[PDB]
Amino acid sequence: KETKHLLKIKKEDYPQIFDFLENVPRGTKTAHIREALRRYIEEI
Amino acid sequence: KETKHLLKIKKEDYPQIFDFLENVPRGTKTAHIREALRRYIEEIG
Amino acid sequence: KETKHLLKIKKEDYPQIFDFLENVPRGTKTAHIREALRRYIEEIG
Amino acid sequence: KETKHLLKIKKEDYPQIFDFLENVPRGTKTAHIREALRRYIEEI
DNA sequence: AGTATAACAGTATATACT
DNA sequence: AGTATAACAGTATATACT
Repeated sequence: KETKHLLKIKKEDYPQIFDFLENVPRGTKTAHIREALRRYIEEI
Repeated sequence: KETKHLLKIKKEDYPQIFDFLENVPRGTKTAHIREALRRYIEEIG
Repeated sequence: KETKHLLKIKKEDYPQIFDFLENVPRGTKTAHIREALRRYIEEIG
Repeated sequence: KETKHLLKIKKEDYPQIFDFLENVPRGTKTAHIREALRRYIEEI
């Protein structure tokens, strides 16, 4: 299976996370989100 | 502004992540990921 | 069906609860309370 | 100050929590929610 | 696979009766 | 104070280009 999910982050609501996603080299985005999750999980 | 990005996590390749998103309380997916990144980010630079 | 109930927690009477709800991630209030009760409930009967 | 919040629980989505709120004697509802929170908090 | 874009409960408030 | 009721991002999907 697969879990699809559309995430939206907002300019004024969360700037830094916004800037982050917007400058990550295209082709690595999912990789990160995935990583950020990988840790966020153990780190729980 | 808004960044839209749809991600797909495949059951097989990364079970734990899949399993996670798939079983988080209703209406927490965006919150969680949003949290995960927040922490990830500064953890880096 | 649906149960609607609006609660009000006063800063003074129960600071900690107030402070909590007031600083939980966006779109998690219903989830959290929903969680709190879930646990509360069976903890009882 | 005060924090107001309208919570809605659904029949088919979460039955037990639904039944609970629906049978608690009227005048004690907030008291509980508040209690459930009181613990949910320390218990964190 | 990663990415770019394109229709149906929480959140916030308010009035009013016990 | 507790309670009863009354308008504006997440969630889910899909198509399509690299």
